[PDB]
Amino acid sequence: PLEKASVVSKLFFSWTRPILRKGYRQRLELSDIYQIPSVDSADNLSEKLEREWDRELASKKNPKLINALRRCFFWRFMFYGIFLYLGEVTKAVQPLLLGRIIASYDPDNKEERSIAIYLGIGLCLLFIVRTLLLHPAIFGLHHIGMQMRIAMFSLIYKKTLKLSSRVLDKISIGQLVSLLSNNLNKFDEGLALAHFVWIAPLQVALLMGLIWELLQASAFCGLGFLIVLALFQAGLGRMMMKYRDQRAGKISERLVITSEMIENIQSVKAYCWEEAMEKMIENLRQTELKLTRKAAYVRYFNSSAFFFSGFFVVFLSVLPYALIKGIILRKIFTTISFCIVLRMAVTRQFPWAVQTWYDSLGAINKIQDFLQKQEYKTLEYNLTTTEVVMENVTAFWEPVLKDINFKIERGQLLAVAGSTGAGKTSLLMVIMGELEPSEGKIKHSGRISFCSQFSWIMPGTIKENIIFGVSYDEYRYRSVIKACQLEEDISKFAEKDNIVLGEGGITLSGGQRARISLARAVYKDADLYLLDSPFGYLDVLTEKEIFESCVCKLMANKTRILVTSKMEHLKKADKILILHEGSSYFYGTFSELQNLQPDFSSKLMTTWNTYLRYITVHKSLIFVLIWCLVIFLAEVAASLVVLWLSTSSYYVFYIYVGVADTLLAMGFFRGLPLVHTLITVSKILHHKMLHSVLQAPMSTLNTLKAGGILNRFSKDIAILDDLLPLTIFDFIQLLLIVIGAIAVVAVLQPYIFVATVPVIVAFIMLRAYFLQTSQQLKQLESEGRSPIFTHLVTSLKGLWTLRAFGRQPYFETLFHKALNLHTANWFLYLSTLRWFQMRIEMIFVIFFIAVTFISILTTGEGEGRVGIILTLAMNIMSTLQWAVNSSIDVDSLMRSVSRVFKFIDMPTEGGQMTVKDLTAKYTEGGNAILENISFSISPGQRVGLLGRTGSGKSTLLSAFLRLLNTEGEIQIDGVSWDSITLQQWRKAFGVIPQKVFIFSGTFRKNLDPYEQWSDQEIWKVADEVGLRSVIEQFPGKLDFVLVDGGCVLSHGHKQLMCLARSVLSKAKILLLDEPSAHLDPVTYQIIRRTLKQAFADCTVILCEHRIEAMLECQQFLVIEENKVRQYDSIQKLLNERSL
Repeated sequence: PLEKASVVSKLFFSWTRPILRKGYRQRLELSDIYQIPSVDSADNLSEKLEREWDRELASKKNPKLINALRRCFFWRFMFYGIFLYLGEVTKAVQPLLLGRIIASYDPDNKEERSIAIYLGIGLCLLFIVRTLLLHPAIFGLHHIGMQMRIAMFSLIYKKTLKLSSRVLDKISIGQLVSLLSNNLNKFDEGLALAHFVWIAPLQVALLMGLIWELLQASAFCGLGFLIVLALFQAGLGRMMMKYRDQRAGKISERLVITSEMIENIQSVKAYCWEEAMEKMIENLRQTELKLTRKAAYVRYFNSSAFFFSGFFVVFLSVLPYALIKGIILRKIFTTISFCIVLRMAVTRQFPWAVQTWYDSLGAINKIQDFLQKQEYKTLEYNLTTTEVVMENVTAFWEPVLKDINFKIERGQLLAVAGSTGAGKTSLLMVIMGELEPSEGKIKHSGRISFCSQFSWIMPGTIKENIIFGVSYDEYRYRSVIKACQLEEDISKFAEKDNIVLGEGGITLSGGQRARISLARAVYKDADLYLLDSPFGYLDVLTEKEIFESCVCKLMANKTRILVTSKMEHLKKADKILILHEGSSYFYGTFSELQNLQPDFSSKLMTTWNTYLRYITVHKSLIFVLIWCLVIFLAEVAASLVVLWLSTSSYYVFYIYVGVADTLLAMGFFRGLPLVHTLITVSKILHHKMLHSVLQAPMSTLNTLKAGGILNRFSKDIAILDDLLPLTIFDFIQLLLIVIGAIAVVAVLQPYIFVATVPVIVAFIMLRAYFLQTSQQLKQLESEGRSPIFTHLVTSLKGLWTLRAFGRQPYFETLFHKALNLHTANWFLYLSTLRWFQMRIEMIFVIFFIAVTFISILTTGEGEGRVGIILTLAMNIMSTLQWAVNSSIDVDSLMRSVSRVFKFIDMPTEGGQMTVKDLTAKYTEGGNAILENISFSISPGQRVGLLGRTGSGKSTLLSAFLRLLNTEGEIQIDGVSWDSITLQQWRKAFGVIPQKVFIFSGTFRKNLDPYEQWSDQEIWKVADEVGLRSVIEQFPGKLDFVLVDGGCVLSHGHKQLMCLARSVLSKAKILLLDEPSAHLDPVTYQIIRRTLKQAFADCTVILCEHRIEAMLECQQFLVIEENKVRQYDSIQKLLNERSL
């Protein structure tokens, strides 16, 4: 339903209370969330910018996108804007009324509590009015952010459909999906921070006047310090990027090893490289960590400077007043409350305004450059005659097809043939009109329909693909479905044919996708049917039956053009045109072809424990936090000791304890290694994680897909290493200052201690009440990201089919639904977040009112006791917001620690041979593929592995090395199964599989990861096995770096490399999996003619599909359902199974 509101509910955000009550109670659902307001809709947001950009494009010479984008949303932006300026100034007006409250308790006059309280109530109201001013004003800017963001993704979606192919030639597919993904986060939220460019100048200009001169340049010298501190932060900020930019080289060099690791785990297990590839990675870490620390240390200086500045910035400006003996107690307090506001504006707030403008404007320019590109103008086909006329049509891809001419009457078929990859598609691109001709004359009319070589199947049911635009006609649908022959495939889905397919179509067969492609092509009515290799992925017999029938049935008098290489159809066709690399043989008929080309014609015929588990896996981290706490307890006591009690020291000593930002704060001497410990924790976690990924069951591992493993191992631990250590220091620093400040206030005035307890419990109660929804809602934001990307990917695949049919309104209308689902979900996040930020200040203001009331009303004897509490209590809130704000970010990051602990917590496991009672399974208690198998192999025999072809030779090959669930008992010439552990057991075997493992390094390292083989014998073995030459045709000797995953080396070389690796291991038994299939006769001879003397007195097991391919194999093994038997020779086997 469409939501509504009242003046109160709109201000306070009441509608959150239902959804928080719902979310805290029951688990939420995507359908449960209510609809968007009628203003926020892609149909609205596109149309408004379309007309603005249209009139903008036609008027000026150089049309600005920023101008058109602003001109639509300029006014309400300012309307929301002014409310921020109205609040931001009142922060600076605030501490005047402080001065009067301090000025009340001085021995001058008999002025009553009235004079305090009548101001104090106004000062208390000033917070309530500012709370009501700001929180709507910030929400409006976020709300405009949606109008800015949603319209742009919808607008560029028009352009991406209407590109030229000349642009599509340039592979900017990653560059586009990168261009989209980055934009949303930076552009939407940051529109609030962009408004402070003109606020801060007026803020500092007002704050200049508030700082009274006192015969000196007090404000200018005070600011002049802090601008150099800002320049120092900018300077540290500059070199911070260099460490990222430099370290970005190593992380990629590390990632490539882990990517190759996760793909080929079975090889690493087979060869048993546990100690080899831990040190290899950890050496790549050991350097990177040392750089990573320096990136953190500068950030620590950057952060700590902000907390330390507060003392220096005031103290440097105050002492100049003493130059003409300026001494006063009241005026030194109010300057703190003036200066911290100045610091907030210039140091932290204003640089974000400079950052976000520069960051946003460049992004607005980036898409504007992409928007103005060459577009595909859809040509007309409304001319008379309805005959496809061409004259001298020729072009370039980047004369590609010269001498092109044919004239088809309505009825006749055109047969196209030639060499593959010689413009055979490119002709149909010119006939469609996507790729324009460089010269010639094209004149074809009538409606066009296209059938692609690539299988195009969109997300959804097969029904939507078959119908696709045109209305339902059942009697024609019966002939179409009968023609294309899907009813058999439908009847398999006995209930109904509404299987929800996605991108590509992994479930249905490559033929069935082509049948759907043909069905979609032949369903629609059109005057020209372009068939670009429909019958590609289909078996000849079933292909011929459909092909020969449909050609007769469909073509009653329909104009068709087919790109093919099937002779019978060429003979049955009306006219033929055979091409040869942009040079035609002839024009006409097969009858002419038999005369003109006789040779060619004749040739074809959050968990609370994870905090404890994270914090208690490192000793030094326990000591440093205790050392932080003991000093925190030590200093906060010293404050009480001081506050228990020329005179330029005594009266000026108040400021240091008064500015809690410097007093209650850590630094270089006693809070530096807190980060250092956190950096070591990630290294310790990584070390164990990587070790726990290896040493695990293959059944448990292989069930988890690789993309999840690689991504969680690469992306998350980097965030855990980089971002997580700062937010902890921020959280601790911001906690300590608040808990320290609230204590020392409560020590002096004891009745505040009663007022704290309802406030402290409310924070913990309300935050825990708030989180339950937020995380659950943000879960739907992450999931609801994918529908847009998955739709935008698929739409790019079937571009020509979309253009040819002309179904762009359908895709555009469907695309809006993907936006609306995301906006409906995302918009609710700001509304809940606003309510939390609304209430959190209302929890504070009642505490502040209570502290102010009780302090003013009760009998305060001293003059400082009034000022200190008021000065601390006034300026604290800014930190209190950051403290509660940070914990949510810390908790959200710390959510991803558990998933690493899931990876840590997973479990850890003569040439004669005799197998007995072997039973193996894929998953634990799964399908028994091998069942009670028992057989023997004699010592020093070449064995032929045979059985049920297609049942699976790899599954049996996995059972030897033990890469699945296994049961039974196997021995190698009386050697036991249980005795040698599964790591050391594999030392006996030697596999030469289809895949071969390739390091990103040296041939010295490839042959010997343990580095315990001498070069003499490596070279002597390399001579025997036959690597001598190819090793010697490279730079160095064995030191050549194998870049790009072994591009230079062919298969045969990888076979020799894998062979040499085995020969150096003195393996007894060897397993050969398809040598002759991938390799070529010369390589097969080159391998086999050295392999036999290399393993003359060794056991060999060859597996082949061809029976004659294992003629040399002496022993034979037959495999079958519940039986395995050892045959002595060909005469035993060949006659028994066959005859």
